[PDB]
Amino acid sequence: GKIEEGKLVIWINGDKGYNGLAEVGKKFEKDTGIKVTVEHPDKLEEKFPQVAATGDGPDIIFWAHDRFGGYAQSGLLAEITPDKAFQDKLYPFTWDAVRYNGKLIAYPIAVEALSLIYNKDLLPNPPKTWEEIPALDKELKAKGKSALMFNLQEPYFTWPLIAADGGYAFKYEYDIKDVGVDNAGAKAGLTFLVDLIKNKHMNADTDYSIAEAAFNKGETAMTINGPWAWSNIDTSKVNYGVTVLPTFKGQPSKPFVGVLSAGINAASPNKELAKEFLENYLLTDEGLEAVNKDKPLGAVALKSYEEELAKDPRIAATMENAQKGEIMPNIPQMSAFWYAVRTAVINAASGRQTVDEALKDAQTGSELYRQSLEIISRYLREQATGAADTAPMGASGATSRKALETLRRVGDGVQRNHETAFQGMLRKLDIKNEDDVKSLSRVMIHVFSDGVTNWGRIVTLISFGAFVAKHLKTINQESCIEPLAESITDVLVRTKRDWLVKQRGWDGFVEFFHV
Ligand SMILES: COc1nn(C)cc1C(=O)N[S@@]1(=O)=NC(=O)c2ccc3c(c2)N(C[C@@H]2CCO[C@H]2[C@](CN2CCN4CCOC[C@@H]4C2)(OC)/C(F)=C/C[C@H](C)C1)C[C@@]1(CCCc2cc(Cl)ccc21)CO3
Ligand SMILES: OC[C@H]1O[C@H](O[C@H]2[C@H](O)[C@@H](O)[C@@H](O)O[C@@H]2CO)[C@H](O)[C@@H](O)[C@@H]1O
Ligand SMILES: [Cl-]
Ligand SMILES: [Cl-]
Repeated sequence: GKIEEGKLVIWINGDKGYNGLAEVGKKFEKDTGIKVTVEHPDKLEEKFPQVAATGDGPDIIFWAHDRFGGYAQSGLLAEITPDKAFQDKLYPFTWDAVRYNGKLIAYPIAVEALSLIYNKDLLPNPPKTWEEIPALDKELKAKGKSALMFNLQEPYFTWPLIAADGGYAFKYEYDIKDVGVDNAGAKAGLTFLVDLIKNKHMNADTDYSIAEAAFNKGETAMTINGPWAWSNIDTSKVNYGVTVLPTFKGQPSKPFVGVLSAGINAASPNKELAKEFLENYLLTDEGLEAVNKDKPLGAVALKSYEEELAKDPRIAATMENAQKGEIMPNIPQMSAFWYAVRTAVINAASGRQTVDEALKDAQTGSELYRQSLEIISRYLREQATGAADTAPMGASGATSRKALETLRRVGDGVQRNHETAFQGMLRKLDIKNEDDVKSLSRVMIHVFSDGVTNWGRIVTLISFGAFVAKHLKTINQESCIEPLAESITDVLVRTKRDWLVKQRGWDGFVEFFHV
């Protein structure tokens, strides 16, 4: 498609102050004559990369900063270049959340962290620990109430508990190879949650709407939610407090902290209008107030307005929880991490998998991109140069090593046996440079991904990749090999994610072709 020139289309999630944002849109229109349309489509964070890839979608996309590195890596976002005067009006750490490969890829809006929200008329003093919640629920059940209800369908809400005793996404000291999804800490956290469900203190089917309705109707004493939820609680007239999340095994719950951010679509012909809107209408005291009055933003990036908002105890509590938590990475692998952990929590909560089974799969899913890249990059580069990479494999190194040696055996068999067809494709594709390499993804998707899924055809995908890498070296295009490896890996892990996790990833590969 093609984005329409001379207006702005904005996407923002359905839990945010989109009516307030439209009010800012109307102010923009009054000055400029430019119509601003605000939409809140379902699953917009999944829809955006799909539609933006074809040159379509909104001019401006709002989401937490974690999704934006993936969008930027895919070429879907315009670089943001505000002047010093504007940059200095927002907190430096908020700009850090929207920096990717040394470039700003969005405007930061507000800092979001989950807090414990409690009904003061049911629980005058909230529990300091997760461990006391079962007993509290038993006490409340005798009054026809429950202790706690929160969204169990999105791992964002369960993550603070998983991370408490030592669960982590990607180690920070980031070591992207070091994933902490199936360690003792993560298992302890998720087992506690599953035990709450087993003991009928929570229901595995509880989602955002169910938890919100139960808290706002006075049926449950506590919920876990962000600043955006406070408006509906205000309307309900529940006498509520916002406080520090309970501890688990004596340690703070560690929410993953988000920075609501606004990115500009790389395909937009309205980039100057978008910049003007965001800098001089939205990111002002009046603009943010308009949004905040609809649904609270949390701790805003704009220093001048945050000085007012920081006096609110609910914002103090938000920032207390934020400081105990961690700012989310914006690495492209966050989407896969979230999908992996989402499935794990849901499956463990429903009883479809045990906690061990669930987190094992989540670990495999979260490691999949980087492990696949290590194997594929190494094979392509050693095939092209004739010499192996001496660098340590790192995390899950036996698997990588054994997958690579398996690939050497089976892949060299494919290349030899199918040399003529490989030569025919190589010449027909006519790959000369980094631009021609960029075009191969669509062809790989059409030929590899649409065909039957098995380890044989995965070996062909990679082996032809090695054949191309050899050619690139020969023609003094050795710099194209790593981009090629990244492209093959993306195609493999994106299109065959679910199948790969079912095989136990590269351990399945090694087993399948064992001599
Ligand atoms: C017991 O059985 C086996 N054990 N083991 C170990 C393997 C098999 C086995 O049977 N495997 S197999 O089923 N595999 C495929 O079909 C297959 C799988 C993945 C592929 C892939 C194919 N692709 C086309 C191939 C390349 C050579 O000619 C292709 C061919 C033959 N076709 C026939 C149709 N014609 C139409 C006109 O243009 C030429 C084209 C050539 O694909 C069917 C082929 F030879 C496959 C041989 C495999 C061994 C069969 C390469 C692609 C698309 C091109 C771009 C591109 C770029 C990179 Cl970097 C990387 C990859 C690619 C995607 O990856
Ligand atoms: O549940 C995984 C999900 O978590 C975060 O999404 C949050 C978002 O940051 C909040 O603004 C609010 O909308 O709640 C969401 C959870 O439903 C991540 O930002 C997101 O990428 C991830 O998929
Ligand atoms: Cl128009
Ligand atoms: Cl899949």
